[PDB]
Amino acid sequence: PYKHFMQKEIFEQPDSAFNTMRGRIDFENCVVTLGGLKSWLSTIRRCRRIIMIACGTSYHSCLATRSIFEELTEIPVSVELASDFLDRRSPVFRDDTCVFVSQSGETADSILALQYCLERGALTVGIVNSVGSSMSRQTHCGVHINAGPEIGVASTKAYTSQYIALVMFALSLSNDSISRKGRHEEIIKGLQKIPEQIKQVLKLENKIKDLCNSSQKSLLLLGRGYQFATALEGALKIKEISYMHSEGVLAGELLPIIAFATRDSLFPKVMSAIEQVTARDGRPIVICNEGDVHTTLEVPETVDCLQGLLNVIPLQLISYWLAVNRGIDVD
Amino acid sequence: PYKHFMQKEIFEQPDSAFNTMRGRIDFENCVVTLGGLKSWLSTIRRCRRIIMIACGTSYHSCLATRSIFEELTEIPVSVELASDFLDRRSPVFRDDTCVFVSQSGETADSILALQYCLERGALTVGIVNSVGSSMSRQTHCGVHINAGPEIGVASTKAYTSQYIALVMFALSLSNDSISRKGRHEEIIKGLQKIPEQIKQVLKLENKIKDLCNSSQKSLLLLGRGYQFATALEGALKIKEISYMHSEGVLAGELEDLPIIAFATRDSLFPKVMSAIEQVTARDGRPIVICNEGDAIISNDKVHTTLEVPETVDCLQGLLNVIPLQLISYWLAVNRGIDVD
Amino acid sequence: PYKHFMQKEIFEQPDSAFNTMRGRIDFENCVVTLGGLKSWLSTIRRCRRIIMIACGTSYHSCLATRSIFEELTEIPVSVELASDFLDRRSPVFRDDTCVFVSQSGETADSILALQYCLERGALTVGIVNSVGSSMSRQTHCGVHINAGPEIGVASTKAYTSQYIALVMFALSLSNDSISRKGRHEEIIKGLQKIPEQIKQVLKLENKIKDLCNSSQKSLLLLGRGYQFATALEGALKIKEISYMHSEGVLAGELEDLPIIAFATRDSLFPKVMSAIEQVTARDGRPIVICNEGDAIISNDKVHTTLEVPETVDCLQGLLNVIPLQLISYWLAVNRGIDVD
Amino acid sequence: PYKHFMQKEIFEQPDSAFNTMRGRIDFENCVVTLGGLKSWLSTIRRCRRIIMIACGTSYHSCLATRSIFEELTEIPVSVELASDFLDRRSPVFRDDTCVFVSQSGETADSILALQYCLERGALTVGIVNSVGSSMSRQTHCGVHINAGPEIGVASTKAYTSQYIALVMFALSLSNDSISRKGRHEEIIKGLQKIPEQIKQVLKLENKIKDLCNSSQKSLLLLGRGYQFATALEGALKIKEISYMHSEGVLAGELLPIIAFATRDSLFPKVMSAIEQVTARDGRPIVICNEGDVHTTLEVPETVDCLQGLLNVIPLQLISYWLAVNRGIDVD
Ligand SMILES: O=P(O)(O)OC[C@H]1O[C@H](O)[C@H](O)[C@@H](O)[C@@H]1O
Ligand SMILES: O=P(O)(O)OC[C@H]1O[C@H](O)[C@H](O)[C@@H](O)[C@@H]1O
Ligand SMILES: O=P(O)(O)OC[C@H]1O[C@H](O)[C@H](O)[C@@H](O)[C@@H]1O
Ligand SMILES: O=P(O)(O)OC[C@H]1O[C@H](O)[C@H](O)[C@@H](O)[C@@H]1O
Ligand SMILES: [Cl-]
Ligand SMILES: [Cl-]
Ligand SMILES: [Cl-]
Ligand SMILES: [Cl-]
Repeated sequence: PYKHFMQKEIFEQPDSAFNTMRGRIDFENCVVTLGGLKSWLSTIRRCRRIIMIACGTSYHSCLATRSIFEELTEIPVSVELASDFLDRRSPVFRDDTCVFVSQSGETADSILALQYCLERGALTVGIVNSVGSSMSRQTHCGVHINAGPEIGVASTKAYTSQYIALVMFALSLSNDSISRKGRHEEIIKGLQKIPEQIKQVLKLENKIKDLCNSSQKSLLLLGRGYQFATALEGALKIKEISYMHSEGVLAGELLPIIAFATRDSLFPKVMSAIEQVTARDGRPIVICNEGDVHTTLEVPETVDCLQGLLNVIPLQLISYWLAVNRGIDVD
Repeated sequence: PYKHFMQKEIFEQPDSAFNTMRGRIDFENCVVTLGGLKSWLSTIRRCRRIIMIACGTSYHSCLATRSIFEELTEIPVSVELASDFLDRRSPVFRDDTCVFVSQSGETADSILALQYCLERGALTVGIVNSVGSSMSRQTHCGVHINAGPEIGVASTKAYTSQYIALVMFALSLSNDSISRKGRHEEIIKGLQKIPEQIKQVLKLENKIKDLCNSSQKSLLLLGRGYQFATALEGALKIKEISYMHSEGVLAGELEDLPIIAFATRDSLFPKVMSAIEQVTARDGRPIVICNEGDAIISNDKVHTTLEVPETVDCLQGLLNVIPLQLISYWLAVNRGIDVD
Repeated sequence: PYKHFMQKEIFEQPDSAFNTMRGRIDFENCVVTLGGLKSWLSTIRRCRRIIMIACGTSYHSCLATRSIFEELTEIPVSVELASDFLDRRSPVFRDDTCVFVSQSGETADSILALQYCLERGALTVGIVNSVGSSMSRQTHCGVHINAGPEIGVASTKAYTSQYIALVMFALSLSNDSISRKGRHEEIIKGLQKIPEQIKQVLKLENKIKDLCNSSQKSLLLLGRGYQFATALEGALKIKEISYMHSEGVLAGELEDLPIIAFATRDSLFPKVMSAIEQVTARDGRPIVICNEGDAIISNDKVHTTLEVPETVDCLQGLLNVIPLQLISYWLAVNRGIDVD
Repeated sequence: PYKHFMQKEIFEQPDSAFNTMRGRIDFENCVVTLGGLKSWLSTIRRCRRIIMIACGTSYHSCLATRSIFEELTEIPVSVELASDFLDRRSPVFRDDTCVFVSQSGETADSILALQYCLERGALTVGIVNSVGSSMSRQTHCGVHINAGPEIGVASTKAYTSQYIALVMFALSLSNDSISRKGRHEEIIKGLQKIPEQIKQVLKLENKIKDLCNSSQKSLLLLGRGYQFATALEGALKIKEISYMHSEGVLAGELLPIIAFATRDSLFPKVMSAIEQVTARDGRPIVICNEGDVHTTLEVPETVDCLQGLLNVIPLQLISYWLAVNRGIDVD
């Protein structure tokens, strides 16, 4: 029913999303349960800093979750791209926890970093889609993102799944706080919804195809805060997928312009950023939540730290359709 | 005797830079004296981590030094964007040390963060040029890069001085390590060489002029390693000053316009090489900033080459950046635009 | 209606104790409110370690709670002697939290340490009874056990209140843990039972009197576990008040005099048992402080038995200690000595 | 030439002392080199706290060195008696380093703690006299105190050796500081001397025997600060060895009275403590350094943190001679 293995597994995303969660997340009393680390959480809760080492899309899932990780656990969280992390030979110690987010679980510069980390005493955690990958083997432990065999060039379904995992992670770390308890369920009750919210984004597919007639070599993702990671990812996409040139940037430190203005990332600074383009007159594309010279794509409103999950879909849909329109093997 | 103020203060650098070190560093016996911190140092030494909070160019000085703070001190160092950091509401604590870096001292978002960090118990440090700045009042302690009064519309000299500052900051903290004195005296000496070395790069002004006639709409700077800050820096200079578009990218990550490329020996990796290959293979001419006497392109291919002195790796950025100011200035002149 | 002030304030305890908790703890919904710390708490939570600095009896309240602070908070807790700590010049830092415990607030060595810790950047907390005390001024924050004005020559009520204090201190810090609410509500409830339970022990005054006629020159108190603070406490009471000699020892470590022995169920280990055996085997009579209804000695052997209510383990010490005050008082009376 | 295996190896102490040091300590440029941890120091220098778990004499070596350890490394150092440490079930984590000082390397409550520690994630370090003892086996690493087979009931030679090891340890941790560099050599140059300084204490042996005619069931060790550990050890001795009753206590928080008044531990508080007994009139025994109703035993003056090493010898000598005079198997 879909002409590309990239396209099916963009739509796979309602399921891939829930598979990520099934069993591990308990929605009625709110207990997330990652047996993958039942053995090491104790240690992590009490650890110096958590360092995120990842690549391509996996790097963007780290950005996208950093924010909520940190709030949820109060720990120095930081996100390092493995290629770089190596060049810089960051010092790392025994108190440190090193979380590696992989789809493949085979990425070279990751594995290198993993080794470096390992031989340097740090504790290691894999966040891997793949079964019995290298990473899987060498890590002290780590979650299996439990998505479904990814088979398109692009890390489409993988992304959102990782994102969810990463969250479930942050929750399970932080599961012994009465003060967070409120915000714990919120997110969880909201996670339950995420999968069907995914389907309702996949209806804009029609309006998105539509939008692919006025576009021409370029595109800018205009994000801030939570929806920053989404901007950069959307950017990675267009490039990686459509062999056009996108560049995600942070709203207004300052011509087809995607600008996320979902409520979770609606700053005056994003505001004036758009207001500033509307006066220039080039039609920007405004992603945001139902009921708010341009065009605007709706996305149902979720708990802000899950908001990134939805907003990225239109991004995949566009990028896919930008490569259909150019007759390119998307697989 | 220059046509713009901003052009002036670029050549102010082999001087602003000297004064930034002047009397704060001893070259005979290789120690570094930063008065302001004098009563907070051993404190900063024993601390959990360092968050550097900054804006525009100040963010980049922090990036360029980030690698080296870590190296010297082994304190975890995070570089943060003033505006952004705030939006996140990152949890901050007593054990924390928050270096605030400003040329001005009055940047709005920088301040709310200084207040924020202050509100939450953290130790606050202020690295500024400006005198009386809101910052330097409310910061627990701090330093004045002390480079002069900047009259150009963006941070040229300030960047480099800030840089220098941050580095002496990084040296101060690591002064009690015997297995470092080697690379300490490595760094401090090469520091002393900096200003004159700036001068050989300023001579490179002519070549840079002529380049601007073969460059227009958007520019790719390319960097990895130490020179990955300078990439986003030139990207910013170009972006702000010359009112073109630019973007620095991490090299070897993944039609026919300019390509600045940094192949100084601190930042030469295979991926920086491949980076070039495919560009020289798409038969397009890059501009290769790199050390005097370097066959970076099998020379049969067309490409300019800007030529820079070779210094201590973590210092190189201070040089690599000048040609990119010089570039970002003349383009703005050529484009008619008043660089003040 | 008592013959000495000190005797008075012992029976003041089921009251001084109530006031120490009074309005600072909610029994319906099991949370604990300590005003003073209110703006320093989440800070104390995220901190490296806790050094408790104290003298005489105040040192012992800190010991008795040390086990339980750790348990509740998982912050590393070190108990230190004011005088000694100073002599060592222990290195202290910003991340540090230094609980100073005083009944008086003006103990000389306690102060120099508060200054010392202050001089060196550490967070300083003041747990005192006294109002206006030098301490409570200069401490960053702190609490008043708020137990009353102590007119006896040594710390009876104060100890127990201090204790209580420290515990509520320990509860406050661990209030945000869901896997603790169980033992929290365990502790807070048993706290509410404390004062009356004091009363059953004060009834034990008669028995204690008669004991003093079968006891003289030097006394061995014996303890391990929770009750190892109470050991050195009675050792001190006896030492100071009754002007005998005493010494508490950790039980089961390795001619014919008195032996106090604590066999309450918090502090019952094999080594506490063997401890007894060999003493009951040397055919000498111990005095076994322990819970009502306990065959601690196969009863055929001669030995008194003081009888104490059974409470939450970390609280037990508050009870076990009274009989030892009662002892240390009457001996001093009998010995003629003016206990004020 | 000595009538007891306890007595020989009290005198063995010049040699046992230097054997502890040979090769590992380099006296001319001042490098202490413990290959036993060449593999873990990196980690220890950077670790949360160091916890000392020991027994009998081994506990007292920890006290005796705590002081200089802490000054030399600035780390939370703490000394826990294993029996207790267990009862209290102290929480302990991955950042933590746990140093176990054993002569035997077989002590039960130690081994237990070691296990506890281990199964709780902490890093473990043995400080063991014995070759291939249990401790030896289970530790991440640890020094071999390299004394000589101890064969008397008492931990005589063992003590001082441990003490030295413990120091060499603290040094090697702290070996990368320019500010300490001064105080580093001082101690080292002073360590060189320690062994012969030992011999000159062993001449008081004559005067000590002598002193064992006025003594009678008791004895108090009166120490403060550095010489506190020595007081408690001297106390352990008399009891353990002579089946008399000693009780080491800290100077003056207030009748044959040993009071250490070596220069390293000469406080006004020790002062008034003695001055206070001289007025009572009972002849106290004053240990101190050559040239300063009582009796007084000389002990050459060493670098204060090594001072404890000497002062303990007269203590052994007395305790030995208190058990010769009572016709007790000292072996
Ligand atoms: O997602 P992996 O398997 O860890 O690899 C990371 C990245 O590796 C490369 O950068 C690819 O271009 C991406 O598809 C991918 O995001
Ligand atoms: O923090 P400072 O000293 O005011 O300067 C840093 C930046 O401040 C602002 O954010 C400017 O827009 C930037 O162009 C500038 O580089
Ligand atoms: O610290 P505080 O409140 O003055 O009281 C503790 C001790 O202070 C002094 O050191 C007294 O000599 C002790 O007997 C007393 O117990
Ligand atoms: O010194 P070890 O072998 O670790 O055992 C510790 C102690 O064990 C017991 O307590 C002995 O009585 C002592 O001889 C010894 O000091
Ligand atoms: Cl899992
Ligand atoms: Cl300065
Ligand atoms: Cl209060
Ligand atoms: Cl060794």
